[PDB]
Amino acid sequence: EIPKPVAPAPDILRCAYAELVVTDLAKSRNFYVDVLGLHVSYEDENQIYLRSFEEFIHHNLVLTKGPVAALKAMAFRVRTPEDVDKAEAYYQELGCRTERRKDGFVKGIGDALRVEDPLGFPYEFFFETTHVERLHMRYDLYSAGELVRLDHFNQVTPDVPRGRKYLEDLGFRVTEDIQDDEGTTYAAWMHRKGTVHDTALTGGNGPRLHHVAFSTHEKHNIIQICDKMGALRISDRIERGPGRHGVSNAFYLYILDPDNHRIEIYTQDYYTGDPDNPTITWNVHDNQRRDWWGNPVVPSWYTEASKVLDLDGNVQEII
Amino acid sequence: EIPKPVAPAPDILRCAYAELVVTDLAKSRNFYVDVLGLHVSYEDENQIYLRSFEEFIHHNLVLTKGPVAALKAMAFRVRTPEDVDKAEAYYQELGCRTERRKDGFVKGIGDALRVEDPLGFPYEFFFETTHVERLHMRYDLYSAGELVRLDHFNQVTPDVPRGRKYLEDLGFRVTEDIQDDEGTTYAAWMHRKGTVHDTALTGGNGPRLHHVAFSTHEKHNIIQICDKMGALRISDRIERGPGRHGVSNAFYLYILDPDNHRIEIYTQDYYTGDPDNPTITWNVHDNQRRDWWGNPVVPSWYTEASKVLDLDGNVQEII
Amino acid sequence: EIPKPVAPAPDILRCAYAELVVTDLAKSRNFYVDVLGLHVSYEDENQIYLRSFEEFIHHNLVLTKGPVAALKAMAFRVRTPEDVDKAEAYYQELGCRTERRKDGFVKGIGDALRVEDPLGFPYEFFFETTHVERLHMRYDLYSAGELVRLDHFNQVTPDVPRGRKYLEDLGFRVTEDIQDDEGTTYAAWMHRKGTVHDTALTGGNGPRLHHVAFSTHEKHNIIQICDKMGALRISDRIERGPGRHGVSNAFYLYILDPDNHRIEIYTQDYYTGDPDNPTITWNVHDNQRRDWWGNPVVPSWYTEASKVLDLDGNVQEII
Amino acid sequence: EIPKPVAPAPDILRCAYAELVVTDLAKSRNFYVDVLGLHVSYEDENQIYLRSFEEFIHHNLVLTKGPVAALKAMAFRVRTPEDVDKAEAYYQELGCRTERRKDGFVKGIGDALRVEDPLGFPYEFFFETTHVERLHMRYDLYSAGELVRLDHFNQVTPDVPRGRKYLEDLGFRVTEDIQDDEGTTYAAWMHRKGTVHDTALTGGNGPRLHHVAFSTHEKHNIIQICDKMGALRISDRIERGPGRHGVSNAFYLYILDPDNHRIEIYTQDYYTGDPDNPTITWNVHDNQRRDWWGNPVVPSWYTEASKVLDLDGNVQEII
Ligand SMILES: O=C(O)Cc1ccc(O)c(O)c1
Ligand SMILES: O=C(O)Cc1ccc(O)c(O)c1
Ligand SMILES: O=C(O)Cc1ccc(O)c(O)c1
Ligand SMILES: O=C(O)Cc1ccc(O)c(O)c1
Ligand SMILES: [Fe+3]
Ligand SMILES: [Fe+3]
Ligand SMILES: [Fe+3]
Ligand SMILES: [Fe+3]
Repeated sequence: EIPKPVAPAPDILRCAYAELVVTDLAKSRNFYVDVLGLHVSYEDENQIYLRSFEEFIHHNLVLTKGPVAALKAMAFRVRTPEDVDKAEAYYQELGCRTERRKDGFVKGIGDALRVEDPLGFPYEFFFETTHVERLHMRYDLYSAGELVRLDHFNQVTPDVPRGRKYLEDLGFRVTEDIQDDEGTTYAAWMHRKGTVHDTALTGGNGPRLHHVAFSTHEKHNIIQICDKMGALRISDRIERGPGRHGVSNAFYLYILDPDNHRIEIYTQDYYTGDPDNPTITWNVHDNQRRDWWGNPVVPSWYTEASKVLDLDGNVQEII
Repeated sequence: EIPKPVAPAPDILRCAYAELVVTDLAKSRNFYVDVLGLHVSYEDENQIYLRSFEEFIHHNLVLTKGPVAALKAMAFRVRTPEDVDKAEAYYQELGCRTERRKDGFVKGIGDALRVEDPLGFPYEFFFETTHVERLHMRYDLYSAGELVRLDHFNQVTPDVPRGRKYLEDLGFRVTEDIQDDEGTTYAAWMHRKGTVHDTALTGGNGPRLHHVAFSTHEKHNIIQICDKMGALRISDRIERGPGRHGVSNAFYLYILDPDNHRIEIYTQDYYTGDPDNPTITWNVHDNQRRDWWGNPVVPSWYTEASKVLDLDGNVQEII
Repeated sequence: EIPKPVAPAPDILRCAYAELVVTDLAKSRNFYVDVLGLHVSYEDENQIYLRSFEEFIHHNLVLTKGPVAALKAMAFRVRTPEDVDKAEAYYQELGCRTERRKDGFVKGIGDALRVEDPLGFPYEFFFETTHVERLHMRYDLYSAGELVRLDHFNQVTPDVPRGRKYLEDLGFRVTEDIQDDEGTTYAAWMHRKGTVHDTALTGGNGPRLHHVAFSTHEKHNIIQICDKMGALRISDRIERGPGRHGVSNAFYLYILDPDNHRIEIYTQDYYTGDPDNPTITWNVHDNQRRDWWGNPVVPSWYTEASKVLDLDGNVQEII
Repeated sequence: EIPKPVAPAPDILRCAYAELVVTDLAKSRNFYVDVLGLHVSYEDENQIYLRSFEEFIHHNLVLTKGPVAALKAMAFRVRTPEDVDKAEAYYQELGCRTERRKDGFVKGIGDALRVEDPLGFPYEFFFETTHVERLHMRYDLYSAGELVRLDHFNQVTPDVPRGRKYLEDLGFRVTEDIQDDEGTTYAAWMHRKGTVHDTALTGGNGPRLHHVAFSTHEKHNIIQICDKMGALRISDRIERGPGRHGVSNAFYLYILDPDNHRIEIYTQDYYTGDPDNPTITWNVHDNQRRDWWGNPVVPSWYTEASKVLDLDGNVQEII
């Protein structure tokens, strides 16, 4: 069991960006820029910084050339600069390794803290970031499958209850969960920003990053991504969907990048900001909890997930 | 090989309606009316006459109570009254069994000819029909998953090449087909009205009705049908889809009625009205020919199909 | 200038419901339930309590039969039961008349505070409310023009800069505003929940309620409301739109109910939850600020708005 | 009154393309290609040949550089090469100037006949045309406001009844019209291809071209065109709409190109292919006949329209 610190939890606003290590920067760029249409905030020969259509912070996704494909950091923006200090004290009290860089770990981000959390994931907490042009009204750049915001991460861990209690201490609230008859949690969705989730815990060998998710405005935008991928003859990279999720009620699509990092395109969440928001508990045997339409969920979806790195860049041991 | 008659072929306009036999009229009404939203032109304790949102003839679907679930007739409307005379002459020269009725076989239809065509299917040709209120601007009745037109039929036959030649002599033009390296047709789509098809031949044990298809205005209308079915907990009746077809380029969904008759909901076809319309031939090994996004094709979709009746009301023998 | 109280402001979550007085309950029920499709949580011969599709609190709109059509209260839910006491102390320090009912002023709301705020508006603050069945996955009830959430109110007041400061002291953050060359604010949008706004101030004779807005999932849903009204032959009740707003970037529509209360249907907002969300200031002479497509602005839109009631039930005098 | 020829009328398939004369080829290219996204089949310094997404014939629109903007030709494709001959005999019997070119008047078109029809319009009839790659499944190219088909032309002429008769003898069928109490036609919509119209007559000083129309798959694509124009700051070129037409029931938008030629973007028509398709007659006083939502019809819409050229290249005198 992970103890609850005496130190006050940092006030987390929302998931902000993920930093993924990719093996071939040009193939990855072709997938994220030419196929998916994300907007390049900055790039050089080692890294590409991308942002979604409505974002005003520097980026939502950093692709870093690296020898082994993996999740290098999942970042959450905190409410004030002092929350970075709170995060540092908080994770130190939990006995976790932390690394603080006043100048940031990646471009566009200022004072930041990366930690190897209790579940083995590399989390970053930061407030400062360079504001860039919000492209929300740049309809001259709007693509038929435009990704408008980064919505959430989904982590794979062996002990979901244990991770659940840890994130609830951190301030995340469960919006929906999957439980057995005994009341044991099998998976949980938790938020800070007011949508169904900023992150989620799914049971399995971990630590591993299951996917990063972006949303679109409407359902036809998701359908265009599938049509485009079939026209580019890469439909084999469509893993699951499109479909309607039971948990979260979102219309979804799961596709795979060149390094097999899973990306989810999502839309039509509901508001969960009130403090007594009614948690929705689905039974582990309910066939409509994952796919509302009852579609069989691909085997690989449960088995394949991305490796994550510790703070020295080594791959975390999978349990 | 079916021979080409000397008598001129009747001018076929488009598929017009199908008469299906169902076993429990109340269960069927609940499906076609309460779930799918088709509009009742007329009904009594033995039959229900249904039309789509934009239709102006009496109906596109007749549900007839009967002992065994089956297709009792697939009807095509012809251009002029005299065309019913032509179809009669034509099918007699092919030595087919034909039954004529100046007063029709079902309400709403006038002088009609039914026949057991060469492939064993019960085709009806008619011109006269009672006009009813075209509901195309009845937005107060417009449902979120509204079916707006009857689009086509799809027949299962053991010898597609044979079937194809016959339908081509009848005036249908092939828009798309699937062939092997030897130039052998495994499936063909053919039209009269200017969309990709009015009917189609898929290979297998026949004669059997593979499905009847209706269209919607937009893609989200099809997604709504799935969502609605998941909410009524009958998602086990969603057979295949939704998806984008390779052949026809349509967005589609296949669902099963209470008697397992298969209904397809389809949208966004292209214009095939020009005489030199480019035929599109797909290779039997192209994984994108059926489902453009590469989705696995459900087994039942290839093996299950509805039985058809002869003019005496008996189930045609399957070959 | 309204002074900033020493008392802490209440923690406001979001706009929650409005209570409108209507003159003919049957006519209003026809407009809100039959035309618009809102869901009845409760109703008797004197009031109708309605909620949107994804709502879980008791209602988003209360129709109260009364002599003069007017806004009786615009309500905001606060984070904790204690925030109601903070709101009471806060408004008293401001010198406003306040009325506290531990049992609510309408059904489904518990301990609440109503006040005649500094601008003449009847605001209510409450935390307790009866939870009802969240219909977010009831696709069997989903209509083609489904209103899914209550989003914001828009208030008419003579002095925007004066009201803007008071609302900012209350904790609302300005997301977009319209200003002239001298930097004077002509209209402002402000929020608590993370969308562009929970309320907004537009300059004009007041206090008056300009409109209440609900949102839909997608753009076609707003188009359907227009189509259905044309089919019901009440297209004259369509006042402005549909269009794309410049400020807020939302797709919108304004319609008038039987008593001329204006309802806005809106969709496609962006996230404003970060504390340094960049404010977008539009110039008073930019022609795309109101309607991005440059459509002409209907004159009634600027002059007509609803009267508001003081706590005794009399129409507030308009300045 | 125009007499009915003895010679048989040519079998017209559908409107196929328009040749417009533009004063600045670069500006026109910018509008038609960069803003609207039409596809270039061929271009040089004097002309640009464009086609819609689903077209297979060489082009749907030809932009021809010239001193005075005007419509040089509105072309209809015929069913067989012989129909071109019938066309020539037919118009010659009507006493109209004709000009035949076995090699076509523009690239990609074969044996064609241009004439100065009875109303002063430069019509063209042709069968042969170079086929080009049909882009209907090129989703890699699909834009958010993709124009998919050329649908119709709309002509301005002083005597509508006079022209209606001549077009009906030509084989066009009236699907909808506007009449007064005396039964006098003020406007008519007529087709060949099975949609609401291939051409239409609106009373006014003529001959003049009112607009050429392209369609989109869904309503949101039309909305994107407006949004994009807003972003490019050319919203002043949006003339009327978006809206829902009463006549035709189509969702529409009218925009102006660099030389004021009017383009209509439109979607969701209904099938008019049956010979006894009910004609819908709208009363001249029905306020929903043009705009179903009852929106004011811009004055310019009624007064401005493009000049037409005679076979010599001179502007036809306007009556
Ligand atoms: O479909 C499922 O497997 C469950 C589910 C719901 C919402 C999500 O975001 C997700 O990633 C997975
Ligand atoms: O997906 C497939 O299996 C092929 C296909 C294409 C279009 C149709 O209408 C149909 O019924 C089947
Ligand atoms: O179009 C306008 O006039 C400005 C505007 C923007 C957003 C809103 O919600 C609103 O009610 C008015
Ligand atoms: O809205 C109108 O003014 C009449 C109308 C109907 C259908 C059309 O295509 C058109 O161009 C004009
Ligand atoms: Fe997810
Ligand atoms: Fe089909
Ligand atoms: Fe508003
Ligand atoms: Fe038009």
